[PDB]
Amino acid sequence: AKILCVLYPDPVNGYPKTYARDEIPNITVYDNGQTAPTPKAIDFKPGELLGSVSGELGLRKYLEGLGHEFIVTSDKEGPDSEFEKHLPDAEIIISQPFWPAYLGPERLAKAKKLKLALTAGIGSDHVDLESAIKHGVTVAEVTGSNSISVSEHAVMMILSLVRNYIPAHEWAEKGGWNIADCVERSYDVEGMHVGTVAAGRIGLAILKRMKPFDVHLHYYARHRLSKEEEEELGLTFHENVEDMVKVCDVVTINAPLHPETHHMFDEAMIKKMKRGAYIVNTARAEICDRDAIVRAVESGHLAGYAGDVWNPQPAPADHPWRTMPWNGMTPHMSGTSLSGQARYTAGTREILECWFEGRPIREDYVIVDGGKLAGTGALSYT
Amino acid sequence: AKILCVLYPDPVNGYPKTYARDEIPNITVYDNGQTAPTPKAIDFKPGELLGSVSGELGLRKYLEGLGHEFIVTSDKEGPDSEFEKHLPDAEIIISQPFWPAYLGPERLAKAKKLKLALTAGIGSDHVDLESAIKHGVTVAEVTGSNSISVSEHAVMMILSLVRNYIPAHEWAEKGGWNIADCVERSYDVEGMHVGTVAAGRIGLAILKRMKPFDVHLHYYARHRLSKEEEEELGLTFHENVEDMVKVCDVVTINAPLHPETHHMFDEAMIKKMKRGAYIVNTARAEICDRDAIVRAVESGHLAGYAGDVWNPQPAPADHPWRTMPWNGMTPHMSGTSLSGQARYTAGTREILECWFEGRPIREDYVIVDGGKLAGTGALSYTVL
Ligand SMILES: NC(=O)c1ccc[n+]([C@@H]2O[C@H](COP(=O)([O-])OP(=O)(O)OC[C@H]3O[C@@H](n4cnc5c(N)ncnc54)[C@H](OP(=O)(O)O)[C@@H]3O)[C@@H](O)[C@H]2O)c1
Ligand SMILES: NC(=O)c1ccc[n+]([C@@H]2O[C@H](COP(=O)([O-])OP(=O)(O)OC[C@H]3O[C@@H](n4cnc5c(N)ncnc54)[C@H](OP(=O)(O)O)[C@@H]3O)[C@@H](O)[C@H]2O)c1
Repeated sequence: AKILCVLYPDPVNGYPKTYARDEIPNITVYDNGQTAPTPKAIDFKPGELLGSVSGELGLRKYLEGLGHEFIVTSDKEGPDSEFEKHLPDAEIIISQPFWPAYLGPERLAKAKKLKLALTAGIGSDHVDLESAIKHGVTVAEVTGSNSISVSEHAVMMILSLVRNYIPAHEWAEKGGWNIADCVERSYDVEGMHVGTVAAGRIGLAILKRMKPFDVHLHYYARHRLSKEEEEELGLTFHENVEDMVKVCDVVTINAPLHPETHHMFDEAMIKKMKRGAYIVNTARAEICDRDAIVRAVESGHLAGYAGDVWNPQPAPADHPWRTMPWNGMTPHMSGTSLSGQARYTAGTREILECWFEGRPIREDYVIVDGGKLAGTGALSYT
Repeated sequence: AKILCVLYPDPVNGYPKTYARDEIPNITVYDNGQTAPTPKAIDFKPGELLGSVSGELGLRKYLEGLGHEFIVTSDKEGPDSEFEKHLPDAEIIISQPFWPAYLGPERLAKAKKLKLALTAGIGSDHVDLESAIKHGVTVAEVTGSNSISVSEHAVMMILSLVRNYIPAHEWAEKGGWNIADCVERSYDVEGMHVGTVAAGRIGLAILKRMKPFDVHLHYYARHRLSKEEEEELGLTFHENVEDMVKVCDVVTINAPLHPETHHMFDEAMIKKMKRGAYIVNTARAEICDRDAIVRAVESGHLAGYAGDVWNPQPAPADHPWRTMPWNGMTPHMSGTSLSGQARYTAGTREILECWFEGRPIREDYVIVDGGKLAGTGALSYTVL
């Protein structure tokens, strides 16, 4: 059928001629024991840029290797768009969260022939998980691929906030020194209290990583961890997120976006956070109330917020977070480092393979199949 | 005795009335057993700006109860310096490496009653230690004080380079998205080889901190860590740094500045390093040929460099490290975060007590005493 794939604009220097490196580490196995994607053939050197229009997830050889139709495009907005154009007769839709072709109920209505909305990466929140059920449609996402990538992003975005990196940097770039104005905001993270919403692949990664920084490790999930996990890391479990946000000076959000978590960090929850506390949100923007976050920083109740997730995506030029005080922001770039691109593209292939050769699709990669939250969907999403 | 303490400009918008936090952790022990400072008292709230002029490290009430004179300036360049002015009769001098009072042989010649050249923080390399040995002077830093501050500042820098943070936070501020532009240089550190040049308090810190990133861990040093530490961290020692930099995707430099480390990283050394390697230097700038860094950087042989330390500090505005491609530089700062100031301005104090009281100064604190390298200094530093 028509496979349709929404990928991001190429670099403004055009698709990369050469890269900064000759290769990247080979990664085969994850922490919880899960294996890295296992496609039979890949048609790209890992470490290459697969996630833009030109990269095309190195898929064009395999898909027009059964002479299927394979369209690629960054144009994805409103009903005149290239995406909206090819949408109705498409059977497999592929997009990445970094550049998400959203699939609400009406965009689901128009897609007459859609059988598999396939998230290249993690978090299928851009997809109306209910509607999907109504139309029998199947939804799968490359679970694990880029969780370690994100974890590195978060930790980094923590130290950048607590130590006030970006600003001090902003000085030295423009000729200055200004030490004194640098370290008025600069605290060690050491012996602070730090809190992960969720302790899934990311939240557990982040914890394992902050532990050697001699901080006191707290966390909310809906089920506890093992004892030997909780002891080896030396955690402090919290039933309420309320509970946790009172004691923690740093909170990392690391939970999926579904209606439980919608606006969890609204002005409501911001109350109980300690003055000068910090939020790293690498999970999904809509877990925070945008206009709440802003104020609590402007107000000064929050020392800082940083994150790579926004809403919508792209976020509008005028999105307050961008310019907001002490923002440690980036575009949505953690899941799609070259290192992680390697894995979610593989998986993207793997998942197409089993679908095209009739064979099954890993439990782990499946969010929705056959009208119910199955596999990862059942444990993580609502 | 006259005391002569050199501090740095207060914030352009005045010494601050309030700070966005109301307390900081209570660090009392260190990861080697060593105790934190043990002063008798303080004249500051742990977590106020102390290394600023107006901070006076909470001393101006101690020294004058004891009835000694206390000078404080951020003017130390030229002959004009208020510093060189009070230098001669200065019985005790204190500076912080962030705004260091450089004590060349000229200055140590023209200092006539100095008995104690004291480093606020760590890093007594703004001082000729030979001049200090001959002039019979005693020298000390606050060993431990801010080792952990730095160890974090590095790691953040490692991640920041390897993932292309600033470039991409630039794109955030300038209302773009341009993902391909962010990630075309962005990598995960997971899997890479990382090496620290020294494996001191700091270098060791970094090793422990980096370990759970599943990187491979290399290090050079003149002596080795123990069998226990080399096991639990999966450390690879090298006997030539040349052999370390060859395999390492990332090098952090955590060595003192002294003759063996001066321009360790020349163009010769830098050459050996992998294509697209990264350096982090949260130690002392002059361990790398400033000029050769920039060559390597521009030529895409080194994918980046990051560090707070420079030479000189403070530094020219057209220092090419400020503008070179893909830098992750801060002004000298890692060690004078507020959390660490509260420790070096307590060591600062504790030692002044051990001088006027006439008790042994803590051997860990001591660089030069008795006309020779001793303490930290005997194990860490060296002289021609
Ligand atoms: N580039 C990026 O920024 C990027 C990349 C990848 C992923 N992400 C986001 O991060 C999310 C986390 O993925 P992951 O790597 O952690 O995989 P995961 O193993 O599926 O983690 C999800 C975790 O969320 C917990 N959870 C679900 N609903 C919750 C709720 N209402 N409150 C608290 N915890 C809840 C689940 O445990 P319980 O069921 O026991 O609560 C589970 O441990 C993804 O879904 C995605 O939205 C962002
Ligand atoms: N703001 C900042 O960025 C900041 C803050 C504080 C300190 N620093 C710098 O970091 C330095 C590290 O000292 P520290 O107090 O962190 O810990 P430390 O224990 O004082 O550091 C000394 C370590 O460096 C090693 N070392 C000494 N000379 C060496 C050489 N020539 N080649 C290789 N290794 C050598 C020593 O081991 P061996 O005996 O085996 O050589 C020892 O492991 C300070 O002296 C200072 O220069 C920077």
